Amino acid sequence: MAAASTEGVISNKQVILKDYVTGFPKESDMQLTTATTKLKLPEGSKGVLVKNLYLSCDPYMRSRMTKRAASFDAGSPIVGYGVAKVLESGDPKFKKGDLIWGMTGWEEYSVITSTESLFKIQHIDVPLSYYTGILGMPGMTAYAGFYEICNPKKGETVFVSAASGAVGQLVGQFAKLLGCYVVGSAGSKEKVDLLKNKFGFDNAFNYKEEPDLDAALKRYFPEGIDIYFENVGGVMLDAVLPNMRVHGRIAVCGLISQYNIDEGCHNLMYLIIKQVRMQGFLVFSYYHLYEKFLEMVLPAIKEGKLTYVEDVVEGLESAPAALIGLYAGRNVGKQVVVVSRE
Ligand SMILES: NC(=O)c1ccc[n+]([C@@H]2O[C@H](COP(=O)([O-])OP(=O)(O)OC[C@H]3O[C@@H](n4cnc5c(N)ncnc54)[C@H](OP(=O)(O)O)[C@@H]3O)[C@@H](O)[C@H]2O)c1
Ligand SMILES: COc1cc(/C=C/C(=O)O)ccc1O
Ligand code: NA
Ligand code: NA
Repeated sequence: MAAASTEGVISNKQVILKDYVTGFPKESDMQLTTATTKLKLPEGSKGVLVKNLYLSCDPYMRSRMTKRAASFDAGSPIVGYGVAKVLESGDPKFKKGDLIWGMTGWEEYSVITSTESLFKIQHIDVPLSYYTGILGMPGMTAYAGFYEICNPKKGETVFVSAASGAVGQLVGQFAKLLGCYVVGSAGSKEKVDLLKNKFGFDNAFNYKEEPDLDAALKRYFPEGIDIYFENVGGVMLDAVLPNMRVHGRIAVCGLISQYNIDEGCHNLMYLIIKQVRMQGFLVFSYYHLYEKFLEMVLPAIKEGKLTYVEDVVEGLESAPAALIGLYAGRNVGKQVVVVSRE
């Protein structure tokens, strides 16, 4: 038996970063703990006290576990994108019961000191977890990278790495809707089948089973690649470079094969031979397009023109393993943690 607190103290489970990470992250680099909270905003707060509902696992989070976005603080909760319910607000834009997405804590209850970088959700006729993926930062990344960086055109050939993931699965669908020929690489038969059968990619292959990536790309792109949407780097980038078309483009979205350990790109001469534009981008520079993105994507989801696959795990207790799993390809589609459905 446990008495209720006569001071309104309740339990707040948290995922702490125990210490900074070298090499690949391990579950034991994080600690599940139970903190206490009074569900009350600090005096003068212009922010929100929220109940966290869903948390995103995103590849960039590993970089914040290295001591030097600013690093995570050892001894403090992991932070990252999530979907939350407002309990109390210092900003009358938000009231109790409103749903938000934005950066929040890996904990049951967070205080978010400023609301300037929160989005108030209005459309709730989709799974709320979508606001960590297709309707959040990964969806924005796919939209900006494909439409704003790749200068895509009907009939162009498109190759996507990590193609069944949060970003890649949308890039391929956008490209198919534009009338492009689209191929994806992924790390399992299950993901290759998902690309062809759920997302409508023209083709896909399992890079882990291909000893000769150049021959795999030539199988699918006998006249080369107009657009490479780069999520992985490493061996796949070297294999792609000789297969680019003249005036081809490489949108450098991510390089996840290098996030935990080093790797040299050896085929850059093909940028000259094929007059290729290889261009990095950050989703943050395109958030001004978010409302225009939602005007396109919401009806497309409703009409079944776009679809999405999430990997959902239950409880904060699952969050450390779900985050480390990104670097092993454990996720099938966009990795979500359910902290609380309501
Ligand atoms: N603003 C930005 O520029 C921006 C924003 C968001 C994301 N990104 C980048 O976009 C990429 C995809 O993000 P996402 O959220 O869509 O992740 P995701 O694809 O849902 O998950 C990561 C995937 O990476 C693949 N992977 C992991 N280690 C690998 C390796 N060593 N070699 C090849 N593939 C590996 C795995 O897929 P397989 O099973 O297929 O191997 C894994 O499922 C990441 O590089 C991320 O950093 C950049
Ligand atoms: C949002 O996701 C990403 C962001 C970055 C870079 C951020 C910065 O340089 O400020 C890199 C890879 C990512 O997946
Ligand atoms: Na073409
Ligand atoms: Na990695």
